[PDB]
Amino acid sequence: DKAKKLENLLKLLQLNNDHKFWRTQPVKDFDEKVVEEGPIDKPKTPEDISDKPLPLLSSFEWCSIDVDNKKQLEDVFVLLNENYVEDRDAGFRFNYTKEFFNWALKSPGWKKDWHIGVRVKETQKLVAFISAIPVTLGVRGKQVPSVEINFLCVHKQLRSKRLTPVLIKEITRRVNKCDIWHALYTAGIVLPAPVSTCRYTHRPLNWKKLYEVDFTGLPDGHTEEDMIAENALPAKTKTAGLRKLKKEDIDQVFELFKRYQSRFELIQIFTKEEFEHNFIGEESLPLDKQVIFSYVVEQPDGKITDFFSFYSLPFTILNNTKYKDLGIGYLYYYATDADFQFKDRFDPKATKALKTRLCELIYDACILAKNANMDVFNALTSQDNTLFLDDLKFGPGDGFLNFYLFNYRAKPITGGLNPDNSNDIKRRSNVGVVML
Ligand SMILES: CCCCCCCCCCCCCC(=O)SCCNC(=O)CCNC(=O)[C@@H](O)C(C)(C)COP(=O)(O)OP(=O)(O)OC[C@H]1O[C@@H](n2cnc3c(N)ncnc32)[C@H](O)[C@@H]1OP(=O)(O)O
Ligand SMILES: O=C1/C(=C/c2cccc([N+](=O)[O-])c2O)SC(=S)N1Cc1ccccc1
Repeated sequence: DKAKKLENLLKLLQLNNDHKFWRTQPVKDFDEKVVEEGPIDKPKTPEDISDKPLPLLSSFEWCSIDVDNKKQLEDVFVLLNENYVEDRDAGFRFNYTKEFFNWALKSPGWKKDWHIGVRVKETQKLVAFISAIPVTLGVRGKQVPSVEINFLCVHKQLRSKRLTPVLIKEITRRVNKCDIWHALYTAGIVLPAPVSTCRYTHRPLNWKKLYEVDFTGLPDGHTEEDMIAENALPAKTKTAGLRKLKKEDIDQVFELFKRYQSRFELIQIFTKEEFEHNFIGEESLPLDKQVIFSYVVEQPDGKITDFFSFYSLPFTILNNTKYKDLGIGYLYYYATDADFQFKDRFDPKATKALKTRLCELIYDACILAKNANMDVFNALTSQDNTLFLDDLKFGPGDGFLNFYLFNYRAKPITGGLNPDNSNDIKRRSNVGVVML
């Protein structure tokens, strides 16, 4: 009742072109002011959770999807490509590729029984999918051993069946019996537990095509030409001593990364096993299939100054004769030392120093992205993005990531957003983890 008032205002600020499940879950309520951070449930142990499949309706069965298995992995990225978009007439479909899930679902500690799904009894048609992955989080100072949930899907025909809860309850059951009792999840929708909210953004890499596909618009009193001239990128990258990410660099970067990253209230703590895996893709993939692109700067001697990364996630375009596909390059994790010889992160000179470097690197991330035959480069106002987003012509994008923490309460973490939904250039963000 007094929880809905605060909720509506949250949806209202996220306005853009009752909850009888989470009601019964360990999630921070809207009106809940957190005095002390930590778990919500009384600490349980494996033996309190039964190993039995949760009752689905008639005609459905549970199923683990082995990623390594060609057959099953297809059933996943087929269900996703066709249903993971709300509107049928949108003009765009998601394009999850065998290369993508072999990167995103194959992380150190990945259990095949943790890549959950629902199939039909008679047909074997995969009509649901919610997977997870084991990680440790850095929820404001404390270390939280948890699991990242992503890629939730229910087949479009079976929407409003309250089957989502069941798919959560089950993935909760399967994780809990492994001595892992928390989670981090992100969604576009508003739910009881928002620890932070971030806004999406767009750097137009191929404006022409983006405008010819209805994915961006023409501003008033502006020529089509004017926009093409505005977003005109060069062909070659500018910052000296820049190259790709070899294995030889790993030990040097890993440190530089978590060193830089230990400034965000919420982070995912990396091990050199899951770090190599996240930032190096399959041995030899062609440019049109390659998933993750990581770049680094080697100082003449051999020192590593700064690194960045980004991942391709393409759309398939429908009703358009000229174009059949649209390339999207999402900004991922990055590090830099330009603000290391300073004592305060919010020091004016140290902010300038972090800025003019982040501007250099990300501008180059854009070029290298355009070169990777992508059409738009995406960012999140999370991390230290706010320093460059305005400058680098990253247009304001309608759409908000709401960050949630299952079975754990924490104070609001800056998400790079001012009261009125503008980029917070003075405070930036303490959100350091990037979800897909
Ligand atoms: C121990 C470790 C386990 C920890 C558990 C971690 C939490 C896991 C949480 C999952 C993290 C996902 C993170 C991602 O990957 S977000 C990605 C989800 N995908 C999309 O939005 C694109 C495709 N969309 C769909 O498939 C939708 O139609 C779905 C199936 C998602 C819901 O459409 P539908 O109309 O078929 O729903 P329903 O009738 O089955 O179920 C209704 C209930 O479900 C709640 N709902 C709906 N969508 C979401 C959502 N995205 N996160 C959390 N909750 C969601 C909703 O509030 C309602 O509950 P309540 O408001 O009445 O209470
Ligand atoms: O990029 C989009 C859309 C994204 C979107 C939508 C709903 C929920 C989530 N979410 O993460 O929970 C979304 O990311 S909707 C959309 S339309 N576009 C691109 C677009 C904008 C404008 C015209 C055409 C195409």
